[PDB]
Amino acid sequence: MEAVVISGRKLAQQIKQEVRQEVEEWVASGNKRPHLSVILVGENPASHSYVLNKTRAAAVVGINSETIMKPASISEEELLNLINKLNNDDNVDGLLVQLPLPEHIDERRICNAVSPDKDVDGFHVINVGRMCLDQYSMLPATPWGVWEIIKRTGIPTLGKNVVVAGRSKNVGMPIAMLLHTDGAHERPGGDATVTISHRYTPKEQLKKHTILADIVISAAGIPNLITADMIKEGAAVIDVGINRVHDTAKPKLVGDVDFEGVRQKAGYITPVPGGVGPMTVAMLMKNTIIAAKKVL
Amino acid sequence: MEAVVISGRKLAQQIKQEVRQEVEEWVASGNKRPHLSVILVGENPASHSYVLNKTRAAAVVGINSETIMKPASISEEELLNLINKLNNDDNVDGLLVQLPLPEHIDERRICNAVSPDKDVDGFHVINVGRMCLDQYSMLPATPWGVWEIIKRTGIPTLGKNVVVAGRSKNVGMPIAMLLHTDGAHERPGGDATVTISHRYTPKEQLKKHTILADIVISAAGIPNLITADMIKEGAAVIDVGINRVHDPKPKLVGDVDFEGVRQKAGYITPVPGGVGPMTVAMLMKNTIIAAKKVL
Ligand SMILES: NC(=O)c1ccc[n+]([C@@H]2O[C@H](COP(=O)([O-])OP(=O)(O)OC[C@H]3O[C@@H](n4cnc5c(N)ncnc54)[C@H](O)[C@@H]3O)[C@@H](O)[C@H]2O)c1
Ligand SMILES: NC(=O)c1ccc[n+]([C@@H]2O[C@H](COP(=O)([O-])OP(=O)(O)OC[C@H]3O[C@@H](n4cnc5c(N)ncnc54)[C@H](O)[C@@H]3O)[C@@H](O)[C@H]2O)c1
Ligand SMILES: NC1=NC(=O)C(NC(=O)Nc2ccc(C(=O)N[C@@H](CCc3nnn[nH]3)C(=O)O)nc2)C(N)=N1
Ligand SMILES: NC1=NC(=O)[C@@H](NC(=O)Nc2ccc(C(=O)N[C@@H](CCc3nnn[nH]3)C(=O)O)nc2)C(N)=N1
Repeated sequence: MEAVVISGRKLAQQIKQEVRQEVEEWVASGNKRPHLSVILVGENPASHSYVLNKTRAAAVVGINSETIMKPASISEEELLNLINKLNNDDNVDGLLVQLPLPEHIDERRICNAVSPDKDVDGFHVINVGRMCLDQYSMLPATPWGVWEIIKRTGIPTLGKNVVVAGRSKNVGMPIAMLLHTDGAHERPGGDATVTISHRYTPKEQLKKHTILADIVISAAGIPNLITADMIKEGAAVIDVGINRVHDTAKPKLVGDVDFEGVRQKAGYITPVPGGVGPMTVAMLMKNTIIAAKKVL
Repeated sequence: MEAVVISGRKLAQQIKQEVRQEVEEWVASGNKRPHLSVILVGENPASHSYVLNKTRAAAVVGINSETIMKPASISEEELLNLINKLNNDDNVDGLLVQLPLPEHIDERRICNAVSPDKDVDGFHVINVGRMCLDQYSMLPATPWGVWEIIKRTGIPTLGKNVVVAGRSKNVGMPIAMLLHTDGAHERPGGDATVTISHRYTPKEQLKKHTILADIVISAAGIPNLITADMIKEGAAVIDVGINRVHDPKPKLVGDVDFEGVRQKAGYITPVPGGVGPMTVAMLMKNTIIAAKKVL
């Protein structure tokens, strides 16, 4: 028993090639080349890196892009004015605001200002609602990337035990929603039995649910939250965390999972970096071509 | 140990008393008396009784009501024009369409046709999204009733293990949403550790999670789903089911083996008289919220 390491990087690169073919055919049919606009506020270094990866991926798949960078001191009204400009620009197919934003800007007001037709993050209240009702919607990139990892790997979900650690509205909540819901609904779900945990779940209780799990998805942002004692043998372990830590001098990226210990016990495991992160970027490229195609 | 049998009838009475004081103050300050309209389609006997309980409760808390009964042969179009007229009648503060609807009518189109400011059921896609984002919203009556039973009985949720059986969009899902979410958010949650189960959860796996639970909430519509062996001693067991069965004559039971589980649990809700009356009571609360226009 040693875990298969699922390369999120490799799977993402493949999906990007699928999107490239689709974009290139869309353009060859006489359509406007798709354009993604990303708004970046302030100087969070994680945000700058993730956004650079989004724009590199857009170039790879033939989508035009711009990153618009504003100071953290921008007002909410100034950001709204920019959004309304880009909502009215017929060259822009996809529009997203990188999170998190400064405290003085209301994130949900910003997310709801993006025209739902251009809402490639799936964060507008109508996309959130439709998703929670298992209707067709623009799915958020990270949750859909987690789903794609599980399904493209052929890891089964129907009747299975799943634990999600984390309940954030952009990651943990939608993963739990996708995994537990009906396969027969308009937007199929995974028909798993899902346990959601969070900052007030006691360690010992997390463990008692993880030990029954066929799939553990950690989305908490806590190094070594998940260790091999907490995992049953042959389980799939998906690490959504991206934690900036220091070593052994260097700054470095680790996940929520003790990768070395857990790879001895799990059947499957994703690494950090190169796991869920690149899949987030690929699923965004998928949403952008879907948005440009005005099919939803 | 013998479980405390929580009385849904008594808790509902306290909530309705609160709504009557709030309504009477509101009107005494010179405001329009609240008005609830209910649309009832067809002849489902449960739907009729439930709507009659809602309009009786409205009258005793000072809320005006009308029930508009339409035949099952109604078209989706005819239903939509009735909703539109009610959305544009400024006397109407609250509007709901009793479910289930006939098979030729798309329930989702109907729920989204009610104006969100009159959507006392909380079933419009905007209320569902807001709720799932922990924002201020009209909470659905049955899920909010489950919350109030737990909170007013003083059963703790923060850090506790909860299992919900059922994943329906109007009942099981919102209950799981209220119970797991953050106590500090705009619309507070219970901060519990929540497992959701459904028709593809094997019985064995259900038991392995319920056996760990401090609170088991059953919303599946299946007699004797929850039996004493499935429950941790001292646990709260909340029974949302309302099933019609046969007795040594016709009878109503929940999802819980009441006689059995009552010995094991620390708290249990009966059926009838548990969650049902709370469903009615929380609708009265949403109706006064709608009339005040605070959202
Ligand atoms: N593509 C990717 O791989 C990707 C994308 C975005 C964010 N992230 C990473 O994922 C994490 C989650 O995303 P977010 O930005 O929504 O986070 P967030 O800051 O909103 O909070 C994450 C969650 O962690 C939970 N938590 C804290 N302690 C816990 C414990 N002991 N057990 C279980 N849960 C606990 C909190 O209750 C909260 O829901 C981040 O911290 C970041 O490291 C990864
Ligand atoms: N105030 C109240 O007490 C109130 C309000 C509404 C409905 N109800 C009752 O609840 C019943 C069902 O309501 P609903 O909205 O859940 O209807 P529904 O049929 O849409 O949902 C039933 C749910 O039960 C699940 N289920 C089926 N078998 C299961 C199993 N073995 N284990 C776990 N879950 C299982 C299904 O996956 C589904 O999500 C109704 O028949 C009604 O009697 C009560
Ligand atoms: N739009 C909409 N919104 C909803 O909210 C809906 N749900 C709903 O109305 N539920 C509900 C409302 C009331 C009662 C109730 O009074 N229960 C009593 C009597 C039991 C009884 N059985 N037969 N006669 N009486 C008890 O349990 O004690 N129970 C359930 C729905 N179906 N549609
Ligand atoms: N509006 C909005 N939408 C979103 O989707 C959001 N989430 C998001 O962008 N997530 C994300 C995007 C990209 C990557 C990524 O490229 N990961 C690499 C490591 C890269 C790296 N290099 N140095 N530090 N990190 C890896 O994991 O291998 N990781 C996460 C969000 N915050 N806001």
